[PDB]
Amino acid sequence: SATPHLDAVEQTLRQVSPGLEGDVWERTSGNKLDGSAADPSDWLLQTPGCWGDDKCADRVGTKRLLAKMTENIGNATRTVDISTLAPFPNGAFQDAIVAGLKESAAKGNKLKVRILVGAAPVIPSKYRDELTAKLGKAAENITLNVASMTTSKTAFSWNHSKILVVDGQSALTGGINSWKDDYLDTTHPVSDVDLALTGPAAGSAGRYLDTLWTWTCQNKSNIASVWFAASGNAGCMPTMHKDTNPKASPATGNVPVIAVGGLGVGIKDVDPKSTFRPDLPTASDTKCVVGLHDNTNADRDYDTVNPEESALRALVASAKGHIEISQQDLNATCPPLPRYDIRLYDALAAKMAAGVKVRIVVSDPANRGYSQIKSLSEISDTLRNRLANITGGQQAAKTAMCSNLQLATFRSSPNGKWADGHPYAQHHKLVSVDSSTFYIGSKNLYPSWLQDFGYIVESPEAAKQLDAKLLDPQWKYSQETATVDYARGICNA
Ligand SMILES: *P(O)(O)(O)OC[C@@H](COC(=O)CCC)OC(=O)CCC
Repeated sequence: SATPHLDAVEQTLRQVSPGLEGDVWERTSGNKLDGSAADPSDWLLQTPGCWGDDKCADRVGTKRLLAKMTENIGNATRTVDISTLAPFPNGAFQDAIVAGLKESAAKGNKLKVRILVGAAPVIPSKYRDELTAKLGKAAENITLNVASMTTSKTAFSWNHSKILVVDGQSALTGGINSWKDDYLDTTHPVSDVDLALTGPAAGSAGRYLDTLWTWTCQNKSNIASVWFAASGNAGCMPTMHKDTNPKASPATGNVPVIAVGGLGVGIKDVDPKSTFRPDLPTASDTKCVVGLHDNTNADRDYDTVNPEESALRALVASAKGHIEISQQDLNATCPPLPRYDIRLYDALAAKMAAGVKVRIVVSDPANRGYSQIKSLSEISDTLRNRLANITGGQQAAKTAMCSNLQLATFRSSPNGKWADGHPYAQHHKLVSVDSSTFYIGSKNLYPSWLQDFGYIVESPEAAKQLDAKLLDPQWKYSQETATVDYARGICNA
């Protein structure tokens, strides 16, 4: 096959969540990574994009991100569909949205617009009002829905997806919250990444948002769950995408993609079509407390409505050669979450045991918002213990780990910290395998029970672009913090 990695992932998803195929996950063909003619890699919307400079003077990544948001929105003829994590977009993120809506309205277009945020159980009516004011005359052309939502207080579940879909044709998604203080007006900007694509896979994002809004609209009268606000006398629009855009978006290229999300907890309890029978592993050091119900490691029905967890574990399991992971964290704070995803660590262990190389770059523990560990040993100890189950013991585990692991914290320049003295915060949710297939989205690899979304793309060209523009510069600067680095014989773990 031309797509051995997506083929494997797809086969897993059809066993895990068959009743969600089309809505919460979907394989499509005919997509394009949406880069410029001058710089074809600039579909990769990294931020800040200031490699080598501890002052972050020339933020070529931020500039391109904000420009691309406005470009895509400004090309709208029918719909604009946005999700993110609260707070609502502010600063130049909000400026970019407003500029795009005005651009589209001046071209004579009448738009439907949804903006959904997940929140701890902010104020939609105020954001609607702020936006309507800033739109000016353009607001005459726009039907707006704005909502904040919480799906489960006790499982800590709410939207965490960060999506911008225009006309079902273009989509930007990734880890980037639209938070000016963390990303923009700061001399220690968070490092993160979105991608830009067009094609049928953008339609997949639209159908995922219809799923979230269908729940949101159904619960709009429940005060503990949803705060909703619309323009004019407009109603809640649960199926804006299905109602307004083609069931299949137009093809724009030849890139194959799996779109995959999750429903968290409190939307749907199980996929009743699923006959998934997982082999669930055991461990004594993930569930820190006996009271905790562990959805990540011990709830079959949870997996069936959260295909993304399985998709990420299958993407790791597909690797023949090498895996690069860039995350805020691999481990979560317990309670209320378990410390780690056993199956994911077991998948990484299986790969190292077979000589497949694994690089994990996480955020510096000095950030502990943007870190949940005290030391890289909380990751290496765990990988070692899981390797021990399949290599015959602790010594042979340590050897397999030291021979096949790169483990480090993130820097973007020679300096251990930004020049203002703040540690580098990293927030990517990135996995790449074999210079071939990669995930960019909102789903963290640490235990998390939220609504999330992302794309798995099988395109060696784009993955090599990803290498050049992001992973290579990352490892250039980050390798100096490594506790384990097989490429240099370092093994301080
Ligand atoms: P993400 O990867 O930073 O954008 O968020 C995951 C993170 C924070 O979620 C929140 O909602 C923080 C409150 C606004 O992890 C959690 O889910 C912890 C929840 C407090």
